[PDB]
Amino acid sequence: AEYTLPDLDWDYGALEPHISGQINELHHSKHHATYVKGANDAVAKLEEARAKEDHSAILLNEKNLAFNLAGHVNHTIWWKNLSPNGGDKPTGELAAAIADAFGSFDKFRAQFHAAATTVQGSGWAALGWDTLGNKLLIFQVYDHQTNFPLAIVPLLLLDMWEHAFYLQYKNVKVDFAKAFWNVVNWADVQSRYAAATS
Amino acid sequence: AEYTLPDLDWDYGALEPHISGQINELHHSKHHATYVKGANDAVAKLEEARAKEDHSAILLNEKNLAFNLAGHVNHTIWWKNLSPNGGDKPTGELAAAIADAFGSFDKFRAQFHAAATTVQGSGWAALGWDTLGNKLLIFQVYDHQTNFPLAIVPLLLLDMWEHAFYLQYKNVKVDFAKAFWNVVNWADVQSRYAAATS
Amino acid sequence: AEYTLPDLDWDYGALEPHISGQINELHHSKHHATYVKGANDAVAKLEEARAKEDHSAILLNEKNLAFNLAGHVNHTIWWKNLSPNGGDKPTGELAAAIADAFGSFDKFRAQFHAAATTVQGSGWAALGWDTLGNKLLIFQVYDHQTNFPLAIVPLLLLDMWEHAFYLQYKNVKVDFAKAFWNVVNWADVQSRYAAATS
Amino acid sequence: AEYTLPDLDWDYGALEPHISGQINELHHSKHHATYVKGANDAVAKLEEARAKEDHSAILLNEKNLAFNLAGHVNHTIWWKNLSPNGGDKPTGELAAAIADAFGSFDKFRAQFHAAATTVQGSGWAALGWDTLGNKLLIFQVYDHQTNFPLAIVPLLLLDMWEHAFYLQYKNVKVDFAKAFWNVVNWADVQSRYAAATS
Ligand SMILES: [Fe+3]
Ligand SMILES: [Fe+3]
Ligand SMILES: [Fe+3]
Ligand SMILES: [Fe+3]
Repeated sequence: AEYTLPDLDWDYGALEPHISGQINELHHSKHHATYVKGANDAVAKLEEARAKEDHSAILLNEKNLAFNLAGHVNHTIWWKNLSPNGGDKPTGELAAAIADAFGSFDKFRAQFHAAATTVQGSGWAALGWDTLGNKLLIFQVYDHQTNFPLAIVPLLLLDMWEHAFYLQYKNVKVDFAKAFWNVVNWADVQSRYAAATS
Repeated sequence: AEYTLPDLDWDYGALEPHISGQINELHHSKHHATYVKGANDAVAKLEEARAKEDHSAILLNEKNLAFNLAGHVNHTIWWKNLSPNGGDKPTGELAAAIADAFGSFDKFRAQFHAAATTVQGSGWAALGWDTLGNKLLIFQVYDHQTNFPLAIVPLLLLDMWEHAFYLQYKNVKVDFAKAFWNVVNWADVQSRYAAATS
Repeated sequence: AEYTLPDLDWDYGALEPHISGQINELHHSKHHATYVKGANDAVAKLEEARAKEDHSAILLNEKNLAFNLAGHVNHTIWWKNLSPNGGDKPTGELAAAIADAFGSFDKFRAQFHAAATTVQGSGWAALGWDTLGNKLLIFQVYDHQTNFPLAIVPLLLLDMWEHAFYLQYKNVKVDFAKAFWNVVNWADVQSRYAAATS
Repeated sequence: AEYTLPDLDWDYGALEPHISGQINELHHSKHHATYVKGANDAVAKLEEARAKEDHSAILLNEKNLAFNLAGHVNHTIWWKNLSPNGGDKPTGELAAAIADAFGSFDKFRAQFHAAATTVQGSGWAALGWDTLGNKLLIFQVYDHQTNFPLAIVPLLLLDMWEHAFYLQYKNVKVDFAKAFWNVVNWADVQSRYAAATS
């Protein structure tokens, strides 16, 4: 069926003071909803093109599909990766997986922090699992859909688009990237990891 | 372990006359091998950065990782999607899946053909499965890693980079895009689809 | 010599209420300054590479050069295109140039408004002059350096990166794109145009 | 008026054996002509949108305009930068300009060679003049329109898209990048430079 805006598992102001409730409400209710609507529209426009047998706008359609679907995919994961009862460090299989792939938790954190804070434009930092070579890798994503391979399964993501922190941290993106550690939902990341290696 | 260049399941000239053996040997033995080496190098450079605690080149490293890993992922699938005993049309669950998602096999073929022939630069046409909305979608990929969402599982891909057809078809990319139908390995696409919906 | 942060021709709060003084001070003193420093650094890193005869980081260097130099170029023009004693409509040669290239001033405004409000990520709307075909064209620029040809001379630009309006207009980018008309410095655009056609 | 395919100042096979006549004829008569037609079409589609007051396809239109106009601009310069009576080294003001901006002619050549051979996809190496900081810089351009600032004036360009060398050099792009030095038309580069600093 249609793409739908997911409900949050917590109240908008539940992440304060790391992420303000004013940001969570605009981010959720305005930005995310838009990508949901844009993905729904792109799918519909592609159905119409097929019906009318006219693909003169294929480049635009495939671009709208990709951009909005990725916005949609990315924020859906973001809301799940976040929690009021979060923070701390990972435990168990993930904790071992991460120390083995990055050296240590701290070494993973510094690479993820550098990937998140050096984007030249809108982007995200992403922890994903490569099915091909069976490794945990960090990716720096441009906008929502560029700079990563096909078939990677996302585990943890950090939204580095300006709207994610501007009202609260203004231009100091590093402070925002550091506060994030406090609200990560490791239960969720652990779960995704289990699925990905299954 | 390391990324490795896969072996082909057929002789280089087994796809003639649709794809020449001269192209398959350069494509496999030179282009693909390079991406394999580049992915192996990027992984190694990221290990070194972690060791020396220096991420001043993070943007370059994450870009090399993404580009080569995607080149690697993309060609690995390409070789499997191809066969001497191929062509014809899909059968069974896939055949029904495709008619249901695109209208008909022919309607799917025209959209894939338009996506493949309208790239403005290097790119590919890709048939993938969206886990989020549980739909089969076509994506137009730029280079190897741009213009699609995270977590999509690739089913069929058509290499539209110039090196894929230049020696044989020269600038007539449409003739190459049409000959491709003759060598598609539907057994492989079917298999990927089963896995993806499992 | 070195790239330098230009001085404004007006006080930070001189554009209120269309653009808040709080935005002008962060935008100028923090964002722009950064691009100035990044361009200065890239030029220096390229000199070092030449000296040590090592271009293993050429892709990174050319990317840093391009991104920061463009950020620098773009904001430098932005500050000049803005004025407290601005707004209204163009007059003279430009006014005729624009009606001739776009139909009418209003038709130019609607295209520029659509280009500015539909970017999928960070970007700008840009009015430039094509030396090759001697025409005035509108370009939609991605980030600071993508999606336009070489040798185009920029006349008017509208900053659509989130930091340009977020604190004041939040997600309502269209209201920001509409307020801009009130502070455009047509004297400046006219001047650039004369130079470009000279 | 309309964009038009320029005539060459030499016969297609005049650059042998560095660049084959078979490549020059496909490159000129097929690839370039296409960009000319695409630019002419984009300009026309934008006029229609203005007339019908409908900019629902603005993103596509501005992308087609940019891509084809840049293809057009880039190849037009390429044909001029090439000559049968070329090669050797620059002389006079340019020769001094280049040694001053890069160290030496050889140091300029190695950077340009690295920029040309490391593109990850279609691209070009470009020698341009920055009006803002009054410096000669090298840019690595992605496709035809990305990765450089507005207002730069192009002086020398090297086409690194596969179609530029594939038939002759196959995957050995470095040999092609080295043969180019033999056919550069320094008279042309000198001329552009004079204009740019005027
Ligand atoms: Fe966001
Ligand atoms: Fe290929
Ligand atoms: Fe800005
Ligand atoms: Fe070319």
